[PDB]
Amino acid sequence: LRRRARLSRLVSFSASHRLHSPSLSAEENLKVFGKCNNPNGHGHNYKVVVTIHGEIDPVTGMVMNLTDLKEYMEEAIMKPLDHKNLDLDVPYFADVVSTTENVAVYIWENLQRLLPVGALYKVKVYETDNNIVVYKGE
Amino acid sequence: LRRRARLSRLVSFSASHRLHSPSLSAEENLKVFGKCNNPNGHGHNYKVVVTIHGEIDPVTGMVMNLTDLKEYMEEAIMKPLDHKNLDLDVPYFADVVSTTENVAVYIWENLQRLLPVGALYKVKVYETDNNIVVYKGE
Amino acid sequence: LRRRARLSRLVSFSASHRLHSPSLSAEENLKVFGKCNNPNGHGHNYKVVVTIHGEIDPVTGMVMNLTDLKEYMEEAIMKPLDHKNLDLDVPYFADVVSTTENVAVYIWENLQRLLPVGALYKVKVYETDNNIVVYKGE
Amino acid sequence: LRRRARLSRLVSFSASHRLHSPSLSAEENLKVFGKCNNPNGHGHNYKVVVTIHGEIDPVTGMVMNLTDLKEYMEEAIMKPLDHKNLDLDVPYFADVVSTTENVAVYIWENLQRLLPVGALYKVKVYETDNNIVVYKGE
Amino acid sequence: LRRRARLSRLVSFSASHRLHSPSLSAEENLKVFGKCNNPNGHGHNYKVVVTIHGEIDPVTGMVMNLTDLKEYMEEAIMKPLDHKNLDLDVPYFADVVSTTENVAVYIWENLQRLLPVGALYKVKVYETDNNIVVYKGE
Amino acid sequence: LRRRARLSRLVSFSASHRLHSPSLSAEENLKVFGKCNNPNGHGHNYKVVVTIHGEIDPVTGMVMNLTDLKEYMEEAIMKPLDHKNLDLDVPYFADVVSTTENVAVYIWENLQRLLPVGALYKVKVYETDNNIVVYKGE
Ligand SMILES: [Zn+2]
Ligand SMILES: [Zn+2]
Ligand SMILES: [Zn+2]
Ligand SMILES: [Zn+2]
Ligand SMILES: [Zn+2]
Ligand SMILES: [Zn+2]
Repeated sequence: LRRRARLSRLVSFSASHRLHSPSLSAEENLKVFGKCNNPNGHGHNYKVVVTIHGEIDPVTGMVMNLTDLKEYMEEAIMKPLDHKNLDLDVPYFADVVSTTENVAVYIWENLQRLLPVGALYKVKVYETDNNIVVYKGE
Repeated sequence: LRRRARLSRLVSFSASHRLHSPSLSAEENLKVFGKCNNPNGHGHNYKVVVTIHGEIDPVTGMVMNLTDLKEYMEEAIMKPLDHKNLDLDVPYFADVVSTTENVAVYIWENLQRLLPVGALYKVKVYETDNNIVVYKGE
Repeated sequence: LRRRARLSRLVSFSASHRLHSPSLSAEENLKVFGKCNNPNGHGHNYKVVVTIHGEIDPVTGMVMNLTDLKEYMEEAIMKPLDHKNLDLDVPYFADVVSTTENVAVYIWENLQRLLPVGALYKVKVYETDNNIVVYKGE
Repeated sequence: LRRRARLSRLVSFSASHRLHSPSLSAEENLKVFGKCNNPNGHGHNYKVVVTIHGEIDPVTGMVMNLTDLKEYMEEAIMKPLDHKNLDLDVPYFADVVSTTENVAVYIWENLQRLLPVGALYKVKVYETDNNIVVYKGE
Repeated sequence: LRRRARLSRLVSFSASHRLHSPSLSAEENLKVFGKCNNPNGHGHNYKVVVTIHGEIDPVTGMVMNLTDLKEYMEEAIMKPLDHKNLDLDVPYFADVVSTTENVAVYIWENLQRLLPVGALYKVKVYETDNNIVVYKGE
Repeated sequence: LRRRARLSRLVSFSASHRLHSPSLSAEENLKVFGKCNNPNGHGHNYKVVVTIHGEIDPVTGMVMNLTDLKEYMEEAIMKPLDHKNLDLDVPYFADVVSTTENVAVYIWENLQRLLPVGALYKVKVYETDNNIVVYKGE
């Protein structure tokens, strides 16, 4: 039997957003979201850690080739999200509140489509150094 | 079914302490604890990461409102622990050795009383950048 | 029943290496490993986090004594790995590709021999701030 | 703290149903469900194991008073399900195919409604001695 | 490495007991325990499944030699428990209510005493075919 | 998303074998295997529970079409194993001791070959009503 390990790669992207549910009154929104509801928005340098799991290849010594993982992350996170306004430049958030929880879910779905079956293990998103969301496909 | 995610918030506090079990001889104490047994104490800037888990709300997009989580952490960690001497200013450590393991347990119990049933998932305490304790209620 | 917690200690070491499987052609190697295949090698300041788990002792307040853990890590990581060339100075990598996955496995085995039965929980190795491998004995 | 254990109670109920999807043509239903699509139905003596988890109470030695668990199951399982025709007698299955999987889900939901938050651990349904479904709220 | 599997052995024993707490008045005991509080006791043919886990030995193909497992269970279960009156014949239950939960705990403890560190995985006790308790050392 | 559940199907097969290691002397084999080493063999009516896990399909209400699961098991279990002498009739056991543990492993492997990636969850093999092995791919 081959050994199994978890391989993680961290990436960063800068983006803008405003927390606001159109399904709530301007009064409720301001109450639920407060400062994050700033009409003109605000932004963050997000840090994303993507974890893959599998067998360590017996000849190559890798769970997955870093170049492949890099490329998957470029297409699934960097391309659609870097230097964008989440609520305005990405179709997905047209109906979904751009909380870090939903950013983590979005990234998970993107990667699921690109990655081999069962490779994805966890997506961790730091909206700030103190605000972190971990999504494991639950 | 709603999706479930883990929401973490990091906080910091400075405190003082001395590791010493009155249930041991001054000779044993010095042997078990060594430098941490310094009679006049020493101190640390502790970093605490508190993780909550639950469903991502369908309208709000949050596992829990950050303001509520912030407030819970203020009452359960900051208030009793920040700028205090653990063994002298907090009743709990009058009988318990103030190791990081017990600091993690203390914080867990405090939060359990304040948080909704089943929300708390993990308490991580960095006594130093190199010394970490994770308590999951086990 | 005693409470159980996870105790982690982080250590660092600098080492050199080159990724190259003798079981592949010079052409394949360069293709699989690319830059990491540099004939004269390259190097990293590796960060290793070792996690132990067990009961918090009722009198001492510790899952494990830090001095013992420190010493185990000195013998199992620092001694054989610090300021060494992985592929040339450590027997283990004479047949194994020195990927971070195999470095994590090596460290795990070393520690398993030194530690009490069932204490070891996880070995996390940062080859870089962005490249991390977690091995849990799977 | 207090030790935690799992308490299971087995219950059995008699019911009939017909596997049929209104989104599939008469021909697809036969092909997908075969004999289970028999127009007039068929039936089973379903066996259901409900597992609860919690701390063993220090004075009574119980995770849950069996009398309470029995009442819970009379309500969540026996009353709506026993000696009924699933597809016609229980509104839930009006728009849901009555597979063993959906019976398990239905039961899980009825139980979460009555039981203390966090108590329910698993629902196991034996449609026959050979076909079993386990639902754990995933 | 070597594959890991779980080995279970089922054993059965006959015993009597009475559910009664000396911390509850005669009236509370009746109310809490009902028929199980019958002054002269009642009994069960208890069925116990003991699960061990470990690596499949490469030469013998065994996780544990069944002969060793049988002896372990004769000692931990059959000798102290078979054909006994729980509350009167086993000192452990002198101060502990003999619920199925406590029988499982007792058995788990007796086994941890004899078995190799880390081997014991689960203890399942059927008091009746309908009342089951699973203890996993939590 | 879609709910996830586990589907199990039980199958039974008749077979004979002899526990014997060619790496052990005639005397060690008797000592290690006892009665199971009987030169002419012995046999069992093996019972096998195969557990699959996945999402409950939104239209059919199935985790897997039972017809597909039956065919899978006819192929992976019944055909190579039923009414056979394990050590002599199945090449796999030519060099592997036919313990229940190895039967479980063998079955797990045959199933992983046929089943969709990620579907197989557990293999449980009852050699007798008292000796059970569970393999989960570890
Ligand atoms: Zn924001
Ligand atoms: Zn200190
Ligand atoms: Zn490198
Ligand atoms: Zn049916
Ligand atoms: Zn009883
Ligand atoms: Zn046999």
